[PDB]
Amino acid sequence: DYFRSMYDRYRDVFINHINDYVLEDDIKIIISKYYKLLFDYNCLGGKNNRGILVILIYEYVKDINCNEWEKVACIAWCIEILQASFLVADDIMDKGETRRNKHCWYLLKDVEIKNAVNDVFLLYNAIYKLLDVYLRNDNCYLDLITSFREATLKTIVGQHLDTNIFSDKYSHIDIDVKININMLNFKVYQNIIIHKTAYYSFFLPIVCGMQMGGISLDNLLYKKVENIAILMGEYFQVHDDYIDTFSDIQNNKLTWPLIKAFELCSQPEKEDIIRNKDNVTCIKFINDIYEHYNIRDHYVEYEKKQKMKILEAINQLHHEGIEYVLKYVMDIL
Amino acid sequence: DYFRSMYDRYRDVFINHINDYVLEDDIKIIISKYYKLLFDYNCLGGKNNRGILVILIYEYVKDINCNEWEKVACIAWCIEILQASFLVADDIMDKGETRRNKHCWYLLKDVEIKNAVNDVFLLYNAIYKLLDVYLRNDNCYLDLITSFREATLKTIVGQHLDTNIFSDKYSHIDIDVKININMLNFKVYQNIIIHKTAYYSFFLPIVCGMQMGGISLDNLLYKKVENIAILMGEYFQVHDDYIDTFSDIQNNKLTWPLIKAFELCSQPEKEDIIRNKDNVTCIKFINDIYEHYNIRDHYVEYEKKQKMKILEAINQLHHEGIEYVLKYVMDIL
Ligand SMILES: Cn1c(=O)c2cc(C(=O)NCCCN3CCCCCC3)sc2c2ccccc21
Ligand SMILES: Cn1c(=O)c2cc(C(=O)NCCCN3CCCCCC3)sc2c2ccccc21
Repeated sequence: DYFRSMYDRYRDVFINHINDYVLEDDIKIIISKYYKLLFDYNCLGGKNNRGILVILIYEYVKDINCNEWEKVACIAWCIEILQASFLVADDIMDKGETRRNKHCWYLLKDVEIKNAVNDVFLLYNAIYKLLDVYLRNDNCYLDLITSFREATLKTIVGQHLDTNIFSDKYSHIDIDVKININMLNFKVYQNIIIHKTAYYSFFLPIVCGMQMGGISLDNLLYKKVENIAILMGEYFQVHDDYIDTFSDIQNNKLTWPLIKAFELCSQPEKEDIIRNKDNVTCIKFINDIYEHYNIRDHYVEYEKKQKMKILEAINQLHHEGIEYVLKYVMDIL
Repeated sequence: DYFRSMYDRYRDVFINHINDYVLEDDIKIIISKYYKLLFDYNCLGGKNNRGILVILIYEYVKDINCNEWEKVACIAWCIEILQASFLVADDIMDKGETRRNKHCWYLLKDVEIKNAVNDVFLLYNAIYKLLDVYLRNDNCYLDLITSFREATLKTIVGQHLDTNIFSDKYSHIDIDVKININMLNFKVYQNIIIHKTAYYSFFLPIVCGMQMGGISLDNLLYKKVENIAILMGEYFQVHDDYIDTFSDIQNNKLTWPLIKAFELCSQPEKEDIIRNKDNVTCIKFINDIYEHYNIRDHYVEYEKKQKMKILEAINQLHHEGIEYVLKYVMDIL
């Protein structure tokens, strides 16, 4: 897995493109420092699951030469940069404090929101910059860039839903230039997760690996895989929420524990949940409500069932390497 | 000029793509309302100079059929959406209040910064979505998307410079995770303007028009034009600053009046300028300093000289239609 070592080779390259700009040497030095810091800060320290998935899938769908490895590692790090851009955007939107156990990029003294927005856009453009640099001549250049386009669009729509579903505008169907009860249900939650997480996290890396491996687009796999991605997305996102509840409640996010507590709890407890926001007492009240009906074991049951369904789908893929890769990913948990 | 009427045909199309997503009808209705509002709010009300430039240049480099008009209007509105995304990003970054004589998109009750970031990214992706929808089969699809890539990258770098040049980090050349005197000069100002404004505002539309007209990329025009764009950018950006000073001072932006006042004023007045921020008294002090040395007439002299140089470059283009279009643009002022 010679993936991390390639990082510099790509990052520097992008900065080199900015170095070639018509600027004075001093400005060049300062911007190179700043953008190197940005990349090393927001694209490092994570598990890099997406890029590793890309690499594994490409290897298993294929004895691979150096140019292929370079292209694949570029794609993996491009997806990692997409993750970083989404992560910084979410830190800005959700008013988060710590990401990867360090201060959010927009919270730094030298980087306010003003810099954070511009930097997220820089990262998003750098993705396609590197893709153009390394894969324009490859037969799947348009397929890859359009896969990134669609994954980003669906993630953006999912983030919008995750942010604004309980807002006043989403209630009662015009806009004027609080929990919405009808909005909390498993169908809306599935929509939010699938668009928000499933595609960019799972579908996009798998599709990139398959396309680089030589699988034709019209192959039926690209739909089966999609379904699997959806399921996996669902699975992991629920897991994520399970980790959060053990600041979704603070930001009034529609979460799996909320929906299941609402389903299980009585009407007075539904009213109590509705009444409970940036206040510790309300958060602990909702945590106690969750712990009363023991939603933490319902998550275990859901994990079992969803993993069963995912494995059933994987066995229906009928492709040895991709099946092994996805089974390994699920075994990671 | 059948440009505005096409707007809906493109906007709806993009929303239709989002409608095709796997969502419930209610969520579909709400998101369609919200994104239609976003597009109609941030992409309408302006002069639409960039798109009109695209259309005029394409027409003059060419008796044009319907598919060509559709593609060209799509490109023009894509550049307008790029303008809107940059405009909303700048409103977020500079903490502005009114844009196009109405509340900034991020200031609305139903749209905070959280929604504004996601919406700017949505608009940026919608640009390439429409480009793919309308021009993927055209021979210049990659050229156009890469032109957009580079224009956006240079605009992002220019915005970063315009925002952070006077910051502490830019002084003395590492980052720790006030006016910088050495930074204010005509060379740094030229860099900031050229990257920030010249390319996306002028070079990008001209290049799109020429490429759609059938001009080969390796033609020498694509460099002469670049120079002209630079000059024009410079010109107009200075004009823009002249309009602002008649909130650049509030946000501590490096502006043409600041540099020229520093050049003309004595050392005590340089210290006074440095000492003067979100305070009315300081702003009026700097305005009085500007009005003392009458920088408002130095702007007139600069306008004359820069227009002369731009016209000299245009006469050196040696292309009738593009020369006429650029002369008309300069006559707009
Ligand atoms: C391949 N692989 C993965 O792809 C994946 C994804 C995961 C996740 O929890 N994602 C939620 C993040 C929500 N963001 C949405 C974007 C918009 C804003 C940011 C917020 S865990 C995970 C994983 C775990 C172990 C092994 C492999 C894995
Ligand atoms: C074709 N045409 C133009 O292209 C143009 C551009 C103009 C301008 O003042 N731009 C500054 C805007 C700075 N933004 C930078 C992006 C990053 C953040 C936003 C801030 S005026 C103008 C113009 C005027 C009359 C006729 C034609 C024209």
